[PDB]
Amino acid sequence: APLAHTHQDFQPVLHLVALNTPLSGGMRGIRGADFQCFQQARAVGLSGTFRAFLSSRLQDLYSIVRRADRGSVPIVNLKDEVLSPSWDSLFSGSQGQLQPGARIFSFDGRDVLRHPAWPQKSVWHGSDPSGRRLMESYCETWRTETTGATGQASSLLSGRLLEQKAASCHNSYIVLCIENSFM
Ligand SMILES: [Zn+2]
Ligand SMILES: [Zn+2]
Repeated sequence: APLAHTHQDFQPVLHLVALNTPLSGGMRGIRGADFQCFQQARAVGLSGTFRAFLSSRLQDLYSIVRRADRGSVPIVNLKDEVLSPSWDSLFSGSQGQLQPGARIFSFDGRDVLRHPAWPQKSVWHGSDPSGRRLMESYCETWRTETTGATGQASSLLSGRLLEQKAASCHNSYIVLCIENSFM
């Protein structure tokens, strides 16, 4: 079964972990995506609060992490490898540029880029490079997988989380979960 991640606490960090399955724009709303993050996190023994890395109605992706934890707290993957020095650095205009060589793991320990369970190496986000929501491009608040509606997404092969591609909601992409505060 999935092995648990037991974080040796030292200094505050926030984990960025991918869901175990890709999802389409029809996620049953943000409530739907957040619940899967919460469930999969607990399954590997994490105690923090995980929320989907997505913008929603009246909610900018940028304000997902608690104010106090935004400017300094390092972002690390499941294996506690650093992806970013802080939350704010992703919204610096770098388009969420990750550390060269970095890798994103699912809650169950798989490298999303290397594993075939994720056919499409793209991440949904519904936001601009500032982390502001795109009301015209977030699959109607992640409630539809119809070909006609779009959701802003990013190619992971690029190394950046916030690239600006408007993709058809009828697509199976990677969805990330971010620990919203350190405790
Ligand atoms: Zn096992
Ligand atoms: Zn850890």
